[PDB]
Amino acid sequence: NQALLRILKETEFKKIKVLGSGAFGTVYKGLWIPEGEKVKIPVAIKELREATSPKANKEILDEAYVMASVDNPHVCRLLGICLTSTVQLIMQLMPFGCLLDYVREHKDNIGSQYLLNWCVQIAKGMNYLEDRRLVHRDLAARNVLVKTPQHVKITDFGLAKVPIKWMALESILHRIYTHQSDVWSYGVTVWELMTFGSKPYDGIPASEISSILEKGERLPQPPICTIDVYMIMRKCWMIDADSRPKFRELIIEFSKMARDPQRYLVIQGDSPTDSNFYRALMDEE
Amino acid sequence: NQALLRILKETEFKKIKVLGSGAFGTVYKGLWIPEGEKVKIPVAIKELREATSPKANKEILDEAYVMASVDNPHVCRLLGICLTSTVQLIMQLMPFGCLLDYVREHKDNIGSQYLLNWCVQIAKGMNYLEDRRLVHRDLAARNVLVKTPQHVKITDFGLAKPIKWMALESILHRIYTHQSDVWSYGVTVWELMTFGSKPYDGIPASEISSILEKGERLPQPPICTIDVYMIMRKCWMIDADSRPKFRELIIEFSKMARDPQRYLVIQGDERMHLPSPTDSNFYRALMDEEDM
Ligand SMILES: */C=C\C(=O)Nc1cc(Nc2nccc(-c3c[nH]c4ccccc34)n2)c(OC)cc1N(C)CCN(C)C
Ligand SMILES: */C=C\C(=O)Nc1cc(Nc2nccc(-c3c[nH]c4ccccc34)n2)c(OC)cc1N(C)CCN(C)C
Repeated sequence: NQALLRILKETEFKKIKVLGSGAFGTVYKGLWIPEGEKVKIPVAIKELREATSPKANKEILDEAYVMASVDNPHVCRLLGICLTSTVQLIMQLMPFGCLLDYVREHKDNIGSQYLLNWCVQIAKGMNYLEDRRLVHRDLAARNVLVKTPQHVKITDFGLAKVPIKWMALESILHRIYTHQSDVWSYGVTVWELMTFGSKPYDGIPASEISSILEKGERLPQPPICTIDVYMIMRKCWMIDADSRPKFRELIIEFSKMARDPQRYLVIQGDSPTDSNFYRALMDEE
Repeated sequence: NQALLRILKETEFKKIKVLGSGAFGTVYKGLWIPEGEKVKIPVAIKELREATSPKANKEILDEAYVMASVDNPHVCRLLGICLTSTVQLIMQLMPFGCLLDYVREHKDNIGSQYLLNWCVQIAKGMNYLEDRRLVHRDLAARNVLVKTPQHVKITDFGLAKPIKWMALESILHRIYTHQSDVWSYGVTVWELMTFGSKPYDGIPASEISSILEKGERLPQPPICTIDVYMIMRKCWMIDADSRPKFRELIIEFSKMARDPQRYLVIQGDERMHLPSPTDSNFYRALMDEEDM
């Protein structure tokens, strides 16, 4: 339990290069130097934006034990924390980056097998989070990290210290966050993957998204998506939260589609060797 | 089978720094650059010193498929191969280096639990090779790599195509069996417990078979109780069938590893210790996710 979160000193790790930023702070590639050893181990470090208070630290640290306890192949685990003026969180470095940048850079030479399997894995990770009674609140393609092209993982859930175009209507109007609002964001996340990282509702300011949603408008059908896949997305954006699919169902339906991917995605152009190769070098779990 | 060995292009990996040299060539720290991606993945690359023909390459490929097939937490697997004028072999990079160098450089901070656990793991890897009917032929502390200080893996077997680590029958008649590997295992354990001392330091290699036939053996390491040295001595019996099996060495060093200060007497053993579960989880999540 308590063996899952390592407390680090300033002196045993260094930030070397900035990787990104989130609403919580900046993400760095760092190097961990085990005390008394001579190696330097790549890590990712999340520096919280504000210098935090001892009441926040006690809430942060005890919540860090929960984040350090998530045990699922498609959810990133927190590994360590360092409490300086600003709090630093240490997790595994994913050299491929987020799925959003990955799908933009491979814009039309990703096949249906990868796209559908990513949807299965994200649904698997979210369902686990639901099983642990954890609401993500910010599911998006930028918050799915690529461990290998064949293996993606959810990150950056937790902490209560806005992404309007991913949020369920009830989150926009009332700031209600449930697993069923995570389902809405999952639907948006699936659409991002199917459009290869297009910006949702391009041309509409965030301040007007709830008006168009109340009027019944939704993200359009991606060109490569059959109506089978689109109906699942549209069901994720129902106004009634309880009519939306559950993540456990999304696992099943998308697993079914992944067995005949060319039937459910019309992508123009549709080995153990390379999977075993990737697993040996990057992905032994 | 043929799916465990990736055939690489020259243009998808780069040698960046020389790590050391061996009998079959030079080993580099390198970078693997997957086609069409932007990432650079650290690897180890071994370039063969001598330049081989296409028919030599076919036999090399036949063994590279065997080397790519080893699936064990304590044996290094060949991952890929590139067929240049000199053949390049690609495997996982072990940032901690080889155990011989590690034990020399960290000798004043290595406690009994580490030494005994290394012995267990090397025997496990050798027992796997024996189960695969693969004779190592060159087991030594230099050919055991440190993935982490808690996890070592045997390397650089599968060569065929080091007098002071060899069984007598290997020196005299070039007989290599799993039981001659056991003798080399005994010498490797002696290397660890002496923190990387050179065996028979100052004795010319050509005269080693003489002293072995006359019954001389490596001395009891200062930190070893007689229990540990008796095992080493049983590894160096002239009758190969009388030496212990790797299966038995897993068991005996495991028993000792459950009470490590009873079997190794190290000055300072109490102020050193293995990592807490916290430090083990942290290590594995960052560097070592395999089963073990
Ligand atoms: C889409 C943004 C992105 O993630 N980019 C990115 C990511 C990583 N690796 C990584 N590893 C562990 C955690 C995280 C992480 C967690 N939360 C966030 C929030 C924002 C960004 C990253 C986050 N990321 C990279 O590793 C090298 C690189 C990378 N990029 C694309 C950096 C920019 N290039 C041009 C150098
Ligand atoms: C004792 C020699 C040694 O292995 N040194 C070493 C090794 C690695 N990593 C590594 N990874 C995969 C394969 C090999 C390997 C296989 N055969 C050989 C033969 C010679 C050298 C290496 C070989 N090695 C290192 O990773 C950074 C470093 C390293 N060194 C140079 C340790 C010396 N320093 C710590 C002073």
